[PDB]
Amino acid sequence: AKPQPIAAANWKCNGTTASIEKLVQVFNEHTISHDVQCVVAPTFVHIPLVQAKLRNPKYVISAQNAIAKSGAFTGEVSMPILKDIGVHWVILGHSERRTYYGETDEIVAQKVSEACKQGFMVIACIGETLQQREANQTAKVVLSQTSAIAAKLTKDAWNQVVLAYEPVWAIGTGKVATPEQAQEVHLLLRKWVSENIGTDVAAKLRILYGGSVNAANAATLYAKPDINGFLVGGASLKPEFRDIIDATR
Amino acid sequence: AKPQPIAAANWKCNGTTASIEKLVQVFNEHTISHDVQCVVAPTFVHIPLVQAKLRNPKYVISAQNAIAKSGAFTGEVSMPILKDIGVHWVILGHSERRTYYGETDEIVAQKVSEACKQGFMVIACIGETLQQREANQTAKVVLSQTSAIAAKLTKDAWNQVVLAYEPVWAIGTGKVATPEQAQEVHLLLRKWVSENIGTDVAAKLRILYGGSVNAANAATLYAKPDINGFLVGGASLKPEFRDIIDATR
Ligand SMILES: *CC(=O)COP(=O)(O)O
Ligand SMILES: *CC(=O)COP(=O)(O)O
Repeated sequence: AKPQPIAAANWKCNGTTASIEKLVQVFNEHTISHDVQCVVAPTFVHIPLVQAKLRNPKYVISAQNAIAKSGAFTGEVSMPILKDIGVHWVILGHSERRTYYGETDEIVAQKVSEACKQGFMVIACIGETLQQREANQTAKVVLSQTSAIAAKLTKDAWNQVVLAYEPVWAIGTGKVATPEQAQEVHLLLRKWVSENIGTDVAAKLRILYGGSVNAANAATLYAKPDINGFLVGGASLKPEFRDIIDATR
Repeated sequence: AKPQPIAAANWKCNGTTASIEKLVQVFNEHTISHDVQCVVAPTFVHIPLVQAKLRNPKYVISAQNAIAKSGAFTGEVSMPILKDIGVHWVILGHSERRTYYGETDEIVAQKVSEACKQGFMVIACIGETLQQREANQTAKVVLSQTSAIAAKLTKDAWNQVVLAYEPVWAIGTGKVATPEQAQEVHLLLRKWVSENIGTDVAAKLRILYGGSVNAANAATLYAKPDINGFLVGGASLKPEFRDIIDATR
């Protein structure tokens, strides 16, 4: 049987106090009656507002990024700082960060390791580019990204790890991976985890799909045996995030 | 006569809710009786706490960094987002950001321009490295950084601009620039602004010194004719920030 599903909202760099208050009320009023971990990741400056207004018992609050240690890092937010204000989830290795803000496989793996050490639940993002997929390098790429992370983790740290398979070509492009495309990658990821980390770890591991998930395509994606939920960008800013949660029933 | 001084606290990536509540109480209880703009720049996640607790009428709250536009920028905080939550000051071009997070002269100038367009007061950071100073390139460097910013600004936008001369070698090193060293650079900066932007702009422009400022060295720095206050790192996390404010009397 599948482990507990996750429906995660990456709001990215979006929102006003008014829009967030309205959307959070929508999320609060949506009564969820199955076992699912909902996650909302607002911008750093919006974290306290969401903490103050979000009351739905199925939800936790996540950061969109973090650095490992406090200190002389102007503009950045550290893991101890998040922990202190009551945020113990974090998204790491998200694609535009990897691509434009210099987060290499090594850097992402290090961040994931430090977050686990500091008691975070981590949504670690992996995924191939359009060119990588065309060159039939999808498996090589996601396994390389996963193994980099794994190399810095103890077996027991995996209880805190959630993988998000998010092909770069599906992010905000209106071109969702098909259920067959997504399942194929989830299956190979779980096999690798089973063989390299443990059969027990593999059985409990949530592997989420991300990239153009919406209310209409979510259920058929979730029907696949190795998809454990979603990392949602655009649609998570809208009332249809309710439908995506319910698609994990 | 000197324009209104500024005493600005860059807390960098530091603080807990408990430490911030204590330090803000210290700042609140310190009664300031001269004309000065105090500025506190906490981490993004701490902005609402500081907004809720800081009451000293001489203070405004600043962001430590921002990007210009909202959108698909995981982990980042935009200028419209800050404006909406009531933050209309921002520090830009701070040294570790220039050096490690890829913020070139062009990128910093663009950020400053967008912040001004969005109605921000901007503390724009400039300054030479140790090697640059040894090679007698200080003037060339700070003028190049300043001119890059100036090229993207209308004359009227300068009413929103505060320059912070912050030599890289003086940041957190316990090696403050001497009053003579700082004044020499402030004088040449103001001359450039006078000649290139306008005599009126130059007279009103706040040029702050940053780099190992503390309670003991602040007054003698402020005594120099072209120093208009301070951008303070380490000492701004301590009760002695009160003394630094009072050193602008
Ligand atoms: C995971 C992610 O970045 C999704 O973005 P979307 O707008 O394609 O859902
Ligand atoms: C401006 C700045 O980064 C100062 O740091 P400090 O700890 O040297 O004051």
